[PDB]
Amino acid sequence: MDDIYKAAVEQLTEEQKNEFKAAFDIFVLGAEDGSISTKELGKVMRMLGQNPTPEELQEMIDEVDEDGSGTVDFDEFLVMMVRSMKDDSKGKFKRPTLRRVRISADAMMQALLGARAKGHHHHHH
Ligand SMILES: O=C(O)CCCCCCNS(=O)(=O)c1cccc2c(Cl)cccc12
Ligand SMILES: [Ca+2]
Repeated sequence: MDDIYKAAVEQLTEEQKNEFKAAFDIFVLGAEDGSISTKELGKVMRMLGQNPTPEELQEMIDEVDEDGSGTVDFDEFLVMMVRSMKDDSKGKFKRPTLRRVRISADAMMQALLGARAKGHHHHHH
């Protein structure tokens, strides 16, 4: 649980955080615990056209699930937003090439919110 990102979460205004909060629920949409797990993570991942396996999804979850809970709650997910928000291009490794390869937060959230902010009508199945 990075403290710098922790502050980032608190930094997000009520409105900005609200939008991010919506994305959080989307990942766990239908989650009994409400925590974003590999299963709750892949669901949204598929929404963006991603088809990551649960076993591999665990790595993505761990990205923000430093607690080893296996699930990224609101705070854990919110960190993800700040993780790529303040991270222009830095990682523990992930080899060379677009040092980021992070779930396109831009469109990612757009899919969860179904286009919340004018523009396209929404989405089409
Ligand atoms: O061409 C390929 O085979 C790669 C397919 C693309 C999959 C990579 C994205 N995987 S991901 O689950 O969307 C993901 C990546 C990085 C950080 C994350 C955090 Cl902090 C939270 C939740 C998910 C995160
Ligand atoms: Ca956790």
